[PDB]
Amino acid sequence: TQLNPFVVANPAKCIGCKACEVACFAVHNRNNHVGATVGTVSIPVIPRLHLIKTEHGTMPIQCRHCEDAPCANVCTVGAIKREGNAIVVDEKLCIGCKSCLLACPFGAIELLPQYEDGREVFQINLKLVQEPRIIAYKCDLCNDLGEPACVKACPENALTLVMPTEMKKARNKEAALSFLRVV
Amino acid sequence: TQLNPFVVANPAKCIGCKACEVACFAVHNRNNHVGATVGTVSIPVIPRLHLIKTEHGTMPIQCRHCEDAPCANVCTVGAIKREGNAIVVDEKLCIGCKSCLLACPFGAIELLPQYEDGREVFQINLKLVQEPRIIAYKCDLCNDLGEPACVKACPENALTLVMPTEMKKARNKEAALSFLRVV
Ligand code: SF4
Ligand code: SF4
Ligand code: SF4
Ligand code: SF4
Ligand code: SF4
Ligand code: SF4
Ligand code: SF4
Ligand code: SF4
Repeated sequence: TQLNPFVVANPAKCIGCKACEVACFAVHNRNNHVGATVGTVSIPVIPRLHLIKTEHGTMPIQCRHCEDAPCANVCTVGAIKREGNAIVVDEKLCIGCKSCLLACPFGAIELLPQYEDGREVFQINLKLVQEPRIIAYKCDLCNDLGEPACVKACPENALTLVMPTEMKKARNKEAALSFLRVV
Repeated sequence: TQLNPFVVANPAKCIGCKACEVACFAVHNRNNHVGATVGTVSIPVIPRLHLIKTEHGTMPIQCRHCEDAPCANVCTVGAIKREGNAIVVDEKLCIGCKSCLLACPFGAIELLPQYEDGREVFQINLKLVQEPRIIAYKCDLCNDLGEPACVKACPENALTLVMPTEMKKARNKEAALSFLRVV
């Protein structure tokens, strides 16, 4: 078992241009007839990270991939699993219980209607107009796909994928060098 | 333990040609790519003795290498130490605490930026640009190298390296011969 890497923003180099959300929506919805052209998208837009603005600038936030994740523990059905290096949600066993929305201190999980093959997904017996199935969305760290598209789509290069082992060693070395040069 | 030598000028045979400082600068900075040729000097020039000119002529002044040296005593960090026969500053531990400039009454210590391997030496955390490291420069009587270079470069042969023991004996013998020939 190894530390889960995660993606973190940077308030000094973010402008709220929303160029990281659309790349996420394009890359994580390849099965809904998208061809890197605006106009072929016959579905509503669903990103995985979220951009929010305060008086101290604008920043996006997303799942930090906690090891002892509250969302994994609270989920009774077992949709949330640690399949790969990052914690991922399964869209087959989700039942729509809002417990995840209580579990996450950061609120990186959203509940949105599911869209497959360019058309709205419907359930069997509900209410008379039918109701669409609701699915939890969160960042998968693009394990099935290649490199993350939230990074490399930033004009100012703000979002960074960090391994929490290298920063610790680098900061330790910097602190040791700073203290050794004076004494 | 014996008296330390110190170079002294001679105002009768000094002109103000500044050809004794250049030799010192060229002999101390062998690690900054100097080849006894103007053009290979890629660093600003820093001598150790300073020429001063007033109404009654001109002369150079430098460190007299005091025994109970005020500069060594006031230095809290411990940069200035009597390592050899002469008194020498240490470039590793100096922090630029300017108390030396309040200690020496002659003023043979000057604070100037350091230059190592032909480039300016910067610090770790200061100001947004960096700032150069400042070191105290003073005469070290060429202890690491051979005989003094300010002498053997003076065209008029004004600078002399005096040992304060032989000079006293010479003056005593001169006075004794002058007085004993008359009684
Ligand atoms: S919303 Fe889905 S993943 Fe979250 S607890 Fe309910 S079933 Fe599990
Ligand atoms: S959804 Fe929230 S609680 Fe769950 S792993 Fe991500 S950041 Fe942690
Ligand atoms: S890693 Fe993939 S799913 Fe996660 S925020 Fe980036 S683009 Fe979206
Ligand atoms: S693409 Fe970069 S600069 Fe633009 S909103 Fe996203 S993180 Fe901020
Ligand atoms: S300037 Fe350097 S040599 Fe002078 S007292 Fe301070 S540390 Fe010592
Ligand atoms: S720097 Fe000044 S006080 Fe210190 S030894 Fe030289 S002459 Fe004396
Ligand atoms: S004795 Fe040596 S170090 Fe001192 S001023 Fe002369 S050349 Fe420079
Ligand atoms: S080289 Fe001799 S004459 Fe020329 S400035 Fe120096 S001490 Fe005076």
